[PDB]
Parts: sequence; C-alpha cells; structure tokens
Amino acid sequence: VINTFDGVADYLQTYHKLPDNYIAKSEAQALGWVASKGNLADVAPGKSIGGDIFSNREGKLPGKSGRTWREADINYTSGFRNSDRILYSSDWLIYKTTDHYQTFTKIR
Repeated sequence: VINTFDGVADYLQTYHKLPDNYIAKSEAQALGWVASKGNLADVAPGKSIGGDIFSNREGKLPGKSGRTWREADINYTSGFRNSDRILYSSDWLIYKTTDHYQTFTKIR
C-alpha cells in the first residue's frame, strides 16, 4: 500500500492517479462502511478513502477557473479516520494538511 505523504505525492505526478488502495466514500459506503463504527478495515481491507472532490469552501487553496481540488487520506491503517490528507488539483498542485483542512502547506 502507498499511503504516505511522499509516496502518494510521487505517485500522483508520475501517473496522474491515485494508487489502487484508494476508494471514494460513496464506494466505501456501498460496501457497508459506517463512519460511526470505524469499520472501514473490516469491509474493505487495505483500503483508504481517497479521490473525492474538495470544494475548498474557505478559499484556502489557490483557486483558478477550471481547477478542481481532490483529497485523499494519508497514513490510514484501520479504525476511525485520522486528520491527515493530501490535496491535489487537476493541474497537479500538491498540498498537505495534518489538522483536518485547518491549515495547508505545499509539498509538490
């Protein structure tokens, strides 16, 4: 599994896609994932939540017409989700947050 800051970062730029271990929350839900039970590991072993759109409501991330932001969980293994995420734009700007999108710093 590729689920580290650098790992995923390096992967996105090579391939322009998330590593195989990611799945969207909708897909996770479809598999029986219940956020309140922190059972993700049970229904989809080896997977992490990744690839949903980040609406960037607070305009914290650099904007642009035609720029879409997506997010992915980092350092997840089991149980409840943590606070680490990578933010990637369609033009491949890579940002990180370790505090639940309060703050962001560029990593690529």
